Amino acid sequence: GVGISTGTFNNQTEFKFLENGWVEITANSSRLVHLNMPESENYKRVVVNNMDKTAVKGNMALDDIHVEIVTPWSLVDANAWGVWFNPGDWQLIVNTMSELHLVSFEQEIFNVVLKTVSESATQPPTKVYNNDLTASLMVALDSNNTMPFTPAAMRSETLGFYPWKPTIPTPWRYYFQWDRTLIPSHTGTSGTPTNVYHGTDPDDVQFYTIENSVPVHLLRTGDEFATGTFFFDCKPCRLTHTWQTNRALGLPPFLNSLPQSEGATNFGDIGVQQDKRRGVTQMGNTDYITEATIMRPAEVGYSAPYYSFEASTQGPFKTPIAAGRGGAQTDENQAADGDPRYAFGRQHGQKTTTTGETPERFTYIAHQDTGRYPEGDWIQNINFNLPVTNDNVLLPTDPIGGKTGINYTNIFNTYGPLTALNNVPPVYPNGQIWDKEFDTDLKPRLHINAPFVCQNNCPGQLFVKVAPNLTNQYDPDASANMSRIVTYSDFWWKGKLVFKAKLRASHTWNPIQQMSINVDNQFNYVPNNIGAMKIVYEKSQLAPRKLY
Amino acid sequence: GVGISTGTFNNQTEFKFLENGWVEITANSSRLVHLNMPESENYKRVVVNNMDKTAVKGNMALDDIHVEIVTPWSLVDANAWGVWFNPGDWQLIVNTMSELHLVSFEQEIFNVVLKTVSESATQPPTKVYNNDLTASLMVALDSNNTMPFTPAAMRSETLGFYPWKPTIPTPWRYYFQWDRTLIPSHTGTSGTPTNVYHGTDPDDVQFYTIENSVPVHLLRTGDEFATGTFFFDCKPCRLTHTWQTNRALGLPPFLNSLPQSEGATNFGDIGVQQDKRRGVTQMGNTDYITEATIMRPAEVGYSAPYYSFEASTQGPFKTPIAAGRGGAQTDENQAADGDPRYAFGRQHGQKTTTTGETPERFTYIAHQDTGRYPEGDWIQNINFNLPVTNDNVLLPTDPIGGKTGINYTNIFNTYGPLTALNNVPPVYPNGQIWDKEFDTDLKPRLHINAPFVCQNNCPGQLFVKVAPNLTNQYDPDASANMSRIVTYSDFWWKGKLVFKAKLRASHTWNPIQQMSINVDNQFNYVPNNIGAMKIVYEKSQLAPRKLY
Amino acid sequence: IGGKTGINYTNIFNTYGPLTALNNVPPVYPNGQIWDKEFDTDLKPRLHINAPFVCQNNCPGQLFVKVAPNLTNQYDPDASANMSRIVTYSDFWWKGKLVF
Amino acid sequence: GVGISTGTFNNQTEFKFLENGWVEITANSSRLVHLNMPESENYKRVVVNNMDKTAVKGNMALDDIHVEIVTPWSLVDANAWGVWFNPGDWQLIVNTMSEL
Amino acid sequence: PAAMRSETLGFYPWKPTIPTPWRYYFQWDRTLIPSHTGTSGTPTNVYHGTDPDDVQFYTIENSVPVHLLRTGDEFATGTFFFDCKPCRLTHTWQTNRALG
Amino acid sequence: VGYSAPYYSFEASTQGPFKTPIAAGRGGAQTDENQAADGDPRYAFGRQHG
Amino acid sequence: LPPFLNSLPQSEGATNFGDIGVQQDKRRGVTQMGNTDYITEATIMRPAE
Ligand SMILES: [Ca+2]
Ligand SMILES: [Ca+2]
Ligand SMILES: [Ca+2]
Ligand SMILES: [Ca+2]
Ligand SMILES: [Ca+2]
Repeated sequence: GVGISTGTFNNQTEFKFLENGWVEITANSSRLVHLNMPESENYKRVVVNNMDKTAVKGNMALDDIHVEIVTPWSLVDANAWGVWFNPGDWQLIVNTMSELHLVSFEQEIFNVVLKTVSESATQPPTKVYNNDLTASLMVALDSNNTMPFTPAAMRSETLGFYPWKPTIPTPWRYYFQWDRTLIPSHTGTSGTPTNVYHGTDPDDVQFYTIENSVPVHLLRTGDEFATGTFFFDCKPCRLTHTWQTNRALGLPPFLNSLPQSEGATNFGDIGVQQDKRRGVTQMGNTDYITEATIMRPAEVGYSAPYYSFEASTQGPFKTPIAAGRGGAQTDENQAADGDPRYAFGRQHGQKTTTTGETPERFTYIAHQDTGRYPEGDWIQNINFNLPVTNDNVLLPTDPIGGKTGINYTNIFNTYGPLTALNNVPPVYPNGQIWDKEFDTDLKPRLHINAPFVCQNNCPGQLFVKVAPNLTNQYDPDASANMSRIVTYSDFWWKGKLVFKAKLRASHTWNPIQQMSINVDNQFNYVPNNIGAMKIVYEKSQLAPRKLY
Repeated sequence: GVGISTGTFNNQTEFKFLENGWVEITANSSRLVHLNMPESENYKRVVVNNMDKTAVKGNMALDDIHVEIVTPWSLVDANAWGVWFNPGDWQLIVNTMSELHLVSFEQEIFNVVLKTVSESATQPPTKVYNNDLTASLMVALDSNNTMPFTPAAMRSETLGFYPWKPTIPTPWRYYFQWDRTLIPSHTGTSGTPTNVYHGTDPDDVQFYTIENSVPVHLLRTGDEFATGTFFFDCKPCRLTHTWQTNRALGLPPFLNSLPQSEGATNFGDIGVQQDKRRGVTQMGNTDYITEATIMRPAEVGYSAPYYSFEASTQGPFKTPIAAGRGGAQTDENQAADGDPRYAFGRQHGQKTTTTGETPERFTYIAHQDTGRYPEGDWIQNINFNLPVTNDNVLLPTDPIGGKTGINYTNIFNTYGPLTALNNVPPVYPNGQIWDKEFDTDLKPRLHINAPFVCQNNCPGQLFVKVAPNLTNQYDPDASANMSRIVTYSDFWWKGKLVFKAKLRASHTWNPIQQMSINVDNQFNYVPNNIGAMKIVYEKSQLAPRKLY
Repeated sequence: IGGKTGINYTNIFNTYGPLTALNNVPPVYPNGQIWDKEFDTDLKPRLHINAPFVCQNNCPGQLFVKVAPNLTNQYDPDASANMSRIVTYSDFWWKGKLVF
Repeated sequence: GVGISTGTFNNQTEFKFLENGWVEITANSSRLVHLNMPESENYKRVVVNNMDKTAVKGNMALDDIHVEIVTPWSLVDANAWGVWFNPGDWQLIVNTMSEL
Repeated sequence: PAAMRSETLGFYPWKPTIPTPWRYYFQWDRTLIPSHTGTSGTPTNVYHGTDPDDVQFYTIENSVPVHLLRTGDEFATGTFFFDCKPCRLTHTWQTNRALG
Repeated sequence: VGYSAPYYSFEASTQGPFKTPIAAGRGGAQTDENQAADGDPRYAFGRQHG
Repeated sequence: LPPFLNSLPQSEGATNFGDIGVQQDKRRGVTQMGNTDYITEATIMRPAE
């Protein structure tokens, strides 16, 4: 069955409006995937050790040592917003929907092709491509999620974002266990710290093979493969942001004195002595009821140690932070509430005609005011007693450990039973969409990498690979490296991701932040005279929501 | 029945999504109307003659002479976009709908109040307001459209645009017939032209009375009045604009030479001698097939005389133009394709805290490229024969009538059996919504004032008036002026205007013009520290549409 | 800590973890709030510090009251002024029923 | 309809005992509310800035700057224990109930 | 929540009360750097204003149907049902030192 | 049972500084507190509410 | 997804390492560090912690 197609290209996003303001978004994405023969046919256990870098005192954070199993299989990952929606669709969703529901996912492989390269070793010399009709492409869909979960978006290795531009999958590899020690130090530290990779703990070894745990399918041109329809189990993702802070929760103080003339100088006045006011407070000493002192239900947001690194059996790792805005606009603390920074290129944004190999990037800065501005933090001695005396105040300025560039905010953590928090907002187009939950007894309240964490079950991973096209000479009983015909494959991938949205309703007199084409962004949405493209990142939760 | 309310306030806009991308927009608008006793109780036939102005040679266009019947009735007009939608709703409609259908209209008057002013003529002296419970408000709804149609939007006299700000109706008046002569002249004209108002032609007299042709209703506090539901008969209004011109219709010439390197200098080249090309043309002489010479199906747009005034029995009037863009952006000809200019204030936009009495205004400039740029026009002698010789070219520069500031474009008119044209686009918020068709045997292809022209039938006009609150002294047999108690009324008006929209679909790779809040417009959508408001005009058909 | 005399580790300290057992805020008579609307964040807080009852999926809506504009015979929309209106005030009885 | 009342005053707390030691507390609260005309009829967007206080080094905690929308509406809030129970009821609940 | 600022209805059945003028937070960017009495220079105390992408002007008239009541009229809410966890009226005294 | 959290900690974000909330009860003798440490609430009111 | 190794070992030996083959400031990927352009195994983004 060579002369018949086995599939259809479809990259349309359908918006189906239902009853009561609910829409059913059907994002169709098709892509032509190009796939090469594995450079090797065996699994390799490789160690990566860049001690040359960590050898330099004060370079701990640049540690890359790990051990990974290198498989002869490739992963077809489509878990990233850019694969399903273009700037247009996205603007539609973000400007009018109030919440998003991830419903189901299904993919299929069709119109498979396998060619053989022949070196017409004459003159230049030449190269001749031919069809190997009876050759097969191997396909394995790990439904049971036996294999380790490895999101390609984490390393900008998902399918590309352009319907009219071929793409490729990524060689699949996964972490193996290993013990590693690396002691912190600074430029002036003495002696040689302790930078040792101890190896692997036998009680943590887990060598996985696809061949042994997932049925594999062989497809020839005539064949096709389709996944079933997987249904997610995730909480809805909101498309609105909160702006309220503790300072803006509840009943404002009653102004006894109101401005009588226009002018951004004419303020209103509470009109009551800060120690002669009524209200509630959690400060049993003073009688000062102040906007920064009065009681509030709980606490929106929280403080966590910044540029903290922790260490365990495998080595050091940065301490993650779940947090939004908190601070002026061109007045951040990227570190404090962890604004994510995305590095990618060409195939996932970055102008296409770009040269060199320096990735493009951006630091996403959410609209939700749930972050913190450390410099504003301070601490006072129980006696209160203002103006506070230097001996009774710890400030983001006073040093810690005699260190000049470290202070309590750095060590600080105000997470507790009163912490109100929100989930990570979606990041177009470089963000991951869904993520598999940790199989720990107690799970995390959220994941920092994706807004959708399928709990009870997630779509399995799809592995692809060109099956061994051997030559007439092959001897198992001789390490050699099995000479095999240079074969490559081309197939089309088609996926269908279904969402369920809820149309928003206005509730204020005033208009609202809406995504829109300007005379400034204009050319970020259209190709140029050479056909170069790029996909600029966009914000998602533009639109306020009352928090309390 | 004085202690019971007879109505409900509702100013919500409901968007109900149906099957197949059709939405049903229900715009609810409520308003508190304040109404005063008529200054007179009789109809007056008044003549307006500003000959003092037209006396000055060269001031013909400033002619205001007319005759009108002044009625003791007031008109409650709500026919203007600003009454039904706020910036928010409007942004929603304009950014996502592709077409609009005007479905039905219904209004109602409730919670009527009538008070009596008493001058406590003591010291300052004082004023005392009292309720005249048994007094009546007169209401007349001209269902049959017996009365002359008089759109208040034409003179910025519709109900106000703010739900939380009381409004008032306009004294109703209508044109009476009259013969008037005014001969054109210029500063240097000699003698005294001819500026004569001849009066009225008995065969054109039509004195209308509401009392004689429309049943009138008397409402006391306990009463209420509601219109039925009127259903319109109008063509759908489109919310997209065309950009194609004759120069961009059909198959472009095939470029034999394409640019080989980036750069807005590297052009492509047709590659064929303009007199050696194949194609069709309407120029039987030359063999020049040129982008400006090749044939096109018909003609988008048309040329019409600009700053033309015509005259008939009543006097002079400007010749109307139905036309869009046509020309660069900051490169118009406001006159040529008649861009409308709206003058209004306070109650219908204009910052509320504004002083003085100079109206606010703007000239609406549509996105549809259906206008003309005269300077580009020219005319050639039949022989063609280029480069064209001055003696065979009439240019927008050569004079006409020996006049230096007049040329053929000024006199020009290229309307014909091949003219393709579009209807007037909606103008928020100062634009009129629907308009009653002319009862002429042959009707106009469009109206320049509103996008919706109810043909077979339109909602009738609503007239309101305080009924005569007489005093104990009244003598019919004595002209006097009937002394009557100073009475005024307050009532609530509620209307419901139902539209039917169609959701748009993207069909291009590129994004699209969308309405949106900027750091520049921001404060045009929110009140200030004094509570001042204003409603900035917006465009409607932002979004391209293929014309051919 | 930080060479500061009035600051020490307890001040910076945080021992919250996967083994923390905790209770909710206790009711405070008579000045305490009774119920509170939950934060609409993806991940919510284990408790609210202000009330012992946090209605999650839904809470009673807020009740807003206001005297409607009692205008005088003189009112002109087209003039910022400040709309002179009759001095009016209102008195009404409120009755609520809270079932535990 | 001016000469007819439209409601009843009730500020009784009813304790209804059921089967298996469960009681159903019905707290009734009635109140006469007095309400004045708004000082203004428009919404105002006002900024509050007490820099004069935060200007003084070491006074960070006394920061009050914020922006609020001032509405011509009033809120009728009853969410606070004191509105529903008196010392007596409260003593009853607190001394004998184990959960609410 | 008005309880946050002691602005709920009053606590005495036999004493008239009043509601509170409703107001709500608007978005704004503000910087204030910590300092102590002996800090040098002038820290950084700046109110940058509002971020357009966080603006949300709410109006009651535009989002909630309003009712007009005259003496003859009355208004009643429906019965709202809460969804909250039970609140306990007992306290724990055990500490880690007294477990087991 | 219970946990330790930074006391008289202020954090900052887009809007400005705010005190870090604490969810905690007793812990310590009677006339032997640390009002700050486990955040005992303080209520200010008057006339109409006490 | 581990970084793609442009340079792989060609002979056995626990010394023969593979090499990413791209300048740490010339790589593509995502990061939560809005300042630098350094995408590093200890710097690149991860879902959570
Ligand atoms: Ca930040
Ligand atoms: Ca023009
Ligand atoms: Ca144009
Ligand atoms: Ca903000
Ligand atoms: Ca304590």
